[PDB]
Amino acid sequence: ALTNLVAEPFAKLEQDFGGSIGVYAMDTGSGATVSYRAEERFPLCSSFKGFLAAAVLARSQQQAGLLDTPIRYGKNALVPWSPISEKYLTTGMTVAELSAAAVQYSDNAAANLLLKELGGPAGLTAFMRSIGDTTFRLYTSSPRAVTESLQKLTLGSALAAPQRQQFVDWLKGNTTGNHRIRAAVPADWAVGDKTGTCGTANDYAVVWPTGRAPIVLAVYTRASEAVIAAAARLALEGLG
Repeated sequence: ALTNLVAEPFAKLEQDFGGSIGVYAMDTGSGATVSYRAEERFPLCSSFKGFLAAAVLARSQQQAGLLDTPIRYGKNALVPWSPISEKYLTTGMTVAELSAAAVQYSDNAAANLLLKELGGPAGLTAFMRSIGDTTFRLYTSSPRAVTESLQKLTLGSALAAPQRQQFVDWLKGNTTGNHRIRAAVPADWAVGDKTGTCGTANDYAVVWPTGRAPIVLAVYTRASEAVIAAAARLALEGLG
């Protein structure tokens, strides 16, 4: 149990960038929890878009045909960061494609649309309460709560086999988070992550070591990409 001697280098890291750093990790094959400020309030930034597609995936189970439903655009929902939204403007875009755009590219326009067809911002709160997350609020959560929530959706039995593995394949394809937890792992390890761009940043991921049990973790900061990567290495090695 190296969880007592990891608090020293973590405090070294968070005192070299100014603000605070919250980190939680969990071992599926044992249960080792490397915790450090993992139960503090941390801004979610653009990381809610990972759970937004998860709520959308849960809707499509008892609402067949939901993901192939397309949406047309105008301009009352067009906002900055529109990599795939404005690229497929008048051609429309399905809900499934709308979710793959908001996760794998942090599309701020596609996230606004999926929020509407969920009941608004509180619609995402209802989904997180439905699985067990009691720390989710309007957007704050603890690095531990982000870990258990992501654990249930991608690994645990919370999303059905089609929608669960679809969620995993949606995180595996995320592009904005290579300079963070993706860089802090052996390249041969499969990784699926979601980032948060606000300065203050964060990243939660699931790591698949070659022939070993997978690991869920969350690194949250507030004042920075190499800082999250470094904090990831600390939590990964900290699991004795």
